[PDB]
Amino acid sequence: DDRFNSSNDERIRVTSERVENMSMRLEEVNEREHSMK
Amino acid sequence: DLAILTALLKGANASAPDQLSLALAWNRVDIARSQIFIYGQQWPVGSLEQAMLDALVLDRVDFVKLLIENGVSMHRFLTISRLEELYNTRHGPSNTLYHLVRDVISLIDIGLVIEYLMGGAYRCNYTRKRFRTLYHNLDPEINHFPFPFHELMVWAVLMKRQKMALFFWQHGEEAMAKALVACKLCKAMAHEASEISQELNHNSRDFGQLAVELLDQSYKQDEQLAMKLLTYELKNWSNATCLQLAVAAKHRDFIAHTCSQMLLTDMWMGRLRMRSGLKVILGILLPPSILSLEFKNKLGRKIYEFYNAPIVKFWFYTLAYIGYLMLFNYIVLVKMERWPSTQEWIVISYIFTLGIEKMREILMLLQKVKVWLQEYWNVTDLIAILLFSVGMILRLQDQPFRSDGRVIYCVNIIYWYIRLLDIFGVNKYLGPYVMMIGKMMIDMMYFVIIMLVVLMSFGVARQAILFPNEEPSWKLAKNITGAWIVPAIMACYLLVANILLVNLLIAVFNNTFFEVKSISNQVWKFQRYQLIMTFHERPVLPPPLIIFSHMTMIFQLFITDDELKKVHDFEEQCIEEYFREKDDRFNSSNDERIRVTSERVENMSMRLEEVNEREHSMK
Amino acid sequence: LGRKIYEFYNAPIVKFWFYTLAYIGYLMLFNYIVLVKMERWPSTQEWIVISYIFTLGIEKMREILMLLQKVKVWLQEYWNVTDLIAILLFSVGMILRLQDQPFRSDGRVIYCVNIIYWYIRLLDIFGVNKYLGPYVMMIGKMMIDMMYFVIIMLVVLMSFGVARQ
Ligand SMILES: Cc1ncsc1COc1ccc2c(c1)N(C(=O)N[C@@]1(CO)CCCNC1)CCO2
Ligand SMILES: Cc1ncsc1COc1ccc2c(c1)N(C(=O)N[C@@]1(CO)CCCNC1)CCO2
Repeated sequence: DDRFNSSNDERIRVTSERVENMSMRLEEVNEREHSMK
Repeated sequence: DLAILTALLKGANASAPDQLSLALAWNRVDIARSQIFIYGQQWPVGSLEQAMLDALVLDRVDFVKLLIENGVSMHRFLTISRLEELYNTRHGPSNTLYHLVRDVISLIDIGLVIEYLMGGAYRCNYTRKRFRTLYHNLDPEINHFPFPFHELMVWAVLMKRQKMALFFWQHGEEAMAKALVACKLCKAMAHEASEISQELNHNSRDFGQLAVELLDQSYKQDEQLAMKLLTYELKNWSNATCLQLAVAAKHRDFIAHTCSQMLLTDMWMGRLRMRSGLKVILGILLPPSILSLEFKNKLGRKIYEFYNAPIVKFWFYTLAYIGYLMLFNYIVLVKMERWPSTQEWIVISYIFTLGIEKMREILMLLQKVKVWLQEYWNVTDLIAILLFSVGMILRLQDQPFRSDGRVIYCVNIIYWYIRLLDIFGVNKYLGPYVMMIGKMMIDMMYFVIIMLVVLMSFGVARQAILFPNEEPSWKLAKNITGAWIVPAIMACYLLVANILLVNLLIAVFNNTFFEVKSISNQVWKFQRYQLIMTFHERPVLPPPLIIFSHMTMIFQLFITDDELKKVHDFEEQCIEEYFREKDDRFNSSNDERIRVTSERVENMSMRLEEVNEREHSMK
Repeated sequence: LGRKIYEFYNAPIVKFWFYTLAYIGYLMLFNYIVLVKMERWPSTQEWIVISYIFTLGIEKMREILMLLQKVKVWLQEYWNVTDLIAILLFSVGMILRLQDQPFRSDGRVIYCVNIIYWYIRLLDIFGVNKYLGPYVMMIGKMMIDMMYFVIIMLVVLMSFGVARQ
């Protein structure tokens, strides 16, 4: 398991969906900030 | 969350040297780096020294790194007594020291162990007369080593603490001497423990790879100073030069580097600049014509230098052999009168002189004879002179014996011819090929065994059917009813002689070339050094005239201090550059640029959701 | 001591070097009972060479004992089969040795033809060495291809020979 989860082939695939999740949360934070403004 | 858990125990009291001792005990260097070594900490005298001692005895890398980074100077720390305490500890992981002590604890005994491990005429600094009389007790600077990193390097290698060895190598002066001495000691302890071994072979391969790289950088930066580093005589490591320590550790890669081959070629040409064969043979064959060539610069003497160029000795020491193989042939294909003719007295004599030089080389006892008999050509030479000798004293009898005399000479001429090979070895193309012929022979012997088995079987069957009544006879030994089986089982023999194994031999001498071609290219570039250091030692005169030089015996790069400091700086720039360049080549690769940005991504995501809940509360 | 030795005899490397010196003896005497005259009855070295084949037979069967399943497992590999043929033909020759001349000359025949196999077994003993064994196995594998190209060369050779003759 330690030889598996240190390889590049998982370190890319998890961080891709982490990136898209943070982008959608960022735009929801954007519309909340404009409503509070 | 273990750091504040340990900080609870660090906050339990205030004895800061005991706190540093406890931090060394739990073996967590980040805690001492964060909390202990801060501004305004009080320190008594002797606490840092005892802390350094307790850190060195227990295999602590980062603690010794941080204590050296915080005031501890090794030029004021280490004395002879505390180093003796380091060699007499009891906390070692795994050591083979006491076995070497019982095979050869006082430091003079340690120096005897080191001299036994390296071998040769290596005279270590512990066994000098300047260190031995100072050891009688057990200025203020009489127990301090001026170059203490060499002793720390030796203590790191001998007790097998590898990460400490790699740490101690990269500081101080004279890194390549320490690297080659480490490679020699690792290979010696590996062979001695075989006589752990895989670990020591790996460590020898490690220092060995590292030393070669520093040369690669030191050649990649400059050349004229680069040559100086290899040549200078160390005044510390037993009067050796780095190239001799490279060959004496049998490291085939260091000599294989281009700078070593260029230095050997500049040794080979000697005192000339003509960059050869027709000119150097015309120089011998026309002795007044030598003046037209171009010398170096730092008559009546312009010549004596020419005779000492080892390429000259070579072309005037192979013209003497060409003479010997032409006269010896003419003393065999011709009539032999009752006493020996002139060319026989000359051919007998050349073997005579060759014998006295060959023994004199050994003189310059059983260890010397074993080192001389380590390789094969001296052995074959010893047999050859001996049988051109039995034949020599059998020459001087009557006919029954004389005819026998022809025998030995007849059989003895094969070896001198088959030596020519060696002379042909020098050329930059025939030498690798000759080495290959040597390696292929083993396989020739094994398939000779298999072909002998099958040949003897079919021969015994064929000869046993076709001769039924043959009483026991020595005649049978000299050779050693339904005949129609004899043709068929003859033909199948050819079907398993000239079809199956010959084509097996061709298959096994075709898929073995791709490794032996890579091996021989290394072995030739290594063994040029033995040739070049061989002929400085053989006189100028030919072997049928060497009696003058032998009876005259029977009759009865040094550098200064400022260029030395330049050398120590040239090395310093290179060592730091290698580490920096290694780090810049590491941190630019993809395999770190992905792994750091993954955890950067997850950290920003968690901070983003905390910012999200804060923004909704503020809304 | 007094027993320090009996262990030595049970080390299997010992059995090996005292079970291949017995074979070296067998292939030297059998050669000397073929390249020499044969008197009307068998000589001493023939009684010893006949006997070694005799004992080898009883151990080989005893190994099988220790029924058709056992014989099939024993005949799973080839060297027992080749061994079974060899003892059998050094046998037909054994009972054809004991007749008159017309037959005696025939007797020489079988022994003459039978000596090839014992020599070609040596190979196996050579198999133990850590270099000759892989090579012997290779010789065994290459043979198939030898047989196929023997077939092709036989076709072409027979054609040109029939035309020329
Ligand atoms: C030299 C010498 N000694 C006695 S008679 C005589 C002259 O015969 C020649 C002529 C040309 C040569 C050599 C010998 N070679 C040679 O001597 N190689 C060494 C060095 O002695 C190194 C290791 C292999 N053997 C010894 C190699 C080929 O070039
Ligand atoms: C042993 C033995 N039996 C009857 S006469 C006799 C002594 O002859 C030798 C001498 C040296 C040997 C062998 C036999 N070998 C051998 O027996 N191999 C085995 C085991 O029996 C395994 C599979 C291949 N064949 C059988 C192989 C090579 O070493």
